[PDB]
Amino acid sequence: GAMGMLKHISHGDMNAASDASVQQVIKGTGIVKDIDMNSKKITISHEAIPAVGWPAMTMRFTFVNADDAINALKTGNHVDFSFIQQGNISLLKSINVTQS
Repeated sequence: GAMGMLKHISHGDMNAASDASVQQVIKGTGIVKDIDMNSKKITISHEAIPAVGWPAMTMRFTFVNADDAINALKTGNHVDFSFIQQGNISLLKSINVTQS
Protein backbone atom coordinates (compact mmCIF):
# COMPACT_ATOMS: atom_id res chain seq x y z
CA GLY A 1 0.00 0.00 0.00
CA ALA A 2 0.92 3.69 -0.53
CA MET A 3 0.34 5.93 2.57
CA GLY A 4 -0.60 9.63 2.24
CA MET A 5 -4.24 9.85 1.05
CA LEU A 6 -5.29 13.36 -0.22
CA LYS A 7 -8.72 14.70 0.95
CA HIS A 8 -10.01 15.98 -2.44
CA ILE A 9 -13.73 16.04 -1.47
CA SER A 10 -15.17 16.78 2.03
CA HIS A 11 -18.42 18.29 3.47
CA GLY A 12 -17.50 20.58 6.42
CA ASP A 13 -21.28 21.14 6.50
CA MET A 14 -24.13 20.10 8.88
CA ASN A 15 -27.60 19.95 7.24
CA ALA A 16 -30.47 17.43 6.90
CA ALA A 17 -33.21 17.07 4.21
CA SER A 18 -36.00 14.50 3.66
CA ASP A 19 -38.25 14.96 0.55
CA ALA A 20 -38.85 13.60 -2.98
CA SER A 21 -41.45 15.81 -4.75
CA VAL A 22 -43.31 13.28 -7.02
CA GLN A 23 -45.86 15.97 -8.14
CA GLN A 24 -44.38 16.24 -11.69
CA VAL A 25 -45.82 18.94 -14.00
CA ILE A 26 -47.58 16.68 -16.57
CA LYS A 27 -46.48 17.96 -20.00
CA GLY A 28 -48.41 17.15 -23.17
CA THR A 29 -48.90 18.69 -26.63
CA GLY A 30 -51.81 19.57 -28.92
CA ILE A 31 -53.58 22.19 -31.05
CA VAL A 32 -55.56 25.12 -29.55
CA LYS A 33 -59.27 24.34 -30.17
CA ASP A 34 -60.59 27.42 -28.22
CA ILE A 35 -59.51 29.88 -25.46
CA ASP A 36 -62.49 30.93 -23.33
CA MET A 37 -61.03 33.77 -21.20
CA ASN A 38 -64.59 34.51 -19.90
CA SER A 39 -64.88 30.92 -18.52
CA LYS A 40 -61.08 30.85 -17.77
CA LYS A 41 -60.51 27.55 -19.71
CA ILE A 42 -58.16 26.88 -22.69
CA THR A 43 -59.79 24.15 -24.77
CA ILE A 44 -56.80 22.28 -26.32
CA SER A 45 -57.40 19.38 -28.73
CA HIS A 46 -54.49 17.37 -27.28
CA GLU A 47 -52.59 14.42 -28.76
CA ALA A 48 -52.12 11.06 -26.94
CA ILE A 49 -50.58 11.79 -23.48
CA PRO A 50 -49.41 8.29 -22.18
CA ALA A 51 -48.49 9.86 -18.75
CA VAL A 52 -52.16 10.49 -17.75
CA GLY A 53 -53.42 7.85 -20.23
CA TRP A 54 -55.65 10.27 -22.21
CA PRO A 55 -55.70 9.51 -26.04
CA ALA A 56 -55.84 12.07 -28.92
CA MET A 57 -58.95 14.11 -27.86
CA THR A 58 -59.98 17.66 -26.84
CA MET A 59 -59.97 18.89 -23.16
CA ARG A 60 -60.60 22.23 -21.31
CA PHE A 61 -57.45 23.05 -19.27
CA THR A 62 -58.34 25.80 -16.71
CA PHE A 63 -55.60 28.51 -16.45
CA VAL A 64 -54.61 30.60 -13.38
CA ASN A 65 -53.23 33.66 -15.31
CA ALA A 66 -54.01 34.99 -18.81
CA ASP A 67 -50.27 34.95 -19.68
CA ASP A 68 -48.53 36.68 -22.69
CA ALA A 69 -48.39 33.19 -24.29
CA ILE A 70 -52.15 32.52 -23.68
CA ASN A 71 -53.16 35.98 -25.01
CA ALA A 72 -50.88 35.89 -28.15
CA LEU A 73 -51.62 32.22 -29.10
CA LYS A 74 -55.09 31.26 -30.47
CA THR A 75 -57.21 28.67 -32.36
CA GLY A 76 -55.28 26.73 -35.09
CA ASN A 77 -51.81 27.04 -33.46
CA HIS A 78 -49.93 23.91 -32.27
CA VAL A 79 -48.66 24.36 -28.68
CA ASP A 80 -47.17 22.29 -25.87
CA PHE A 81 -48.55 22.59 -22.32
CA SER A 82 -48.27 21.38 -18.71
CA PHE A 83 -51.03 20.64 -16.12
CA ILE A 84 -51.89 18.71 -12.91
CA GLN A 85 -54.77 16.33 -11.97
CA GLN A 86 -56.85 18.15 -9.31
CA GLY A 87 -59.60 15.52 -8.83
CA ASN A 88 -61.18 15.72 -12.35
CA ILE A 89 -60.06 19.37 -12.82
CA SER A 90 -57.17 19.79 -15.30
CA LEU A 91 -55.39 22.83 -13.78
CA LEU A 92 -53.10 24.20 -16.52
CA LYS A 93 -49.66 24.89 -14.94
CA SER A 94 -47.94 26.25 -18.12
CA ILE A 95 -48.40 26.50 -21.94
CA ASN A 96 -45.71 27.34 -24.58
CA VAL A 97 -45.69 27.75 -28.36
CA THR A 98 -43.69 24.71 -29.56
CA GLN A 99 -42.61 26.41 -32.85
CA SER A 100 -41.19 29.97 -32.34
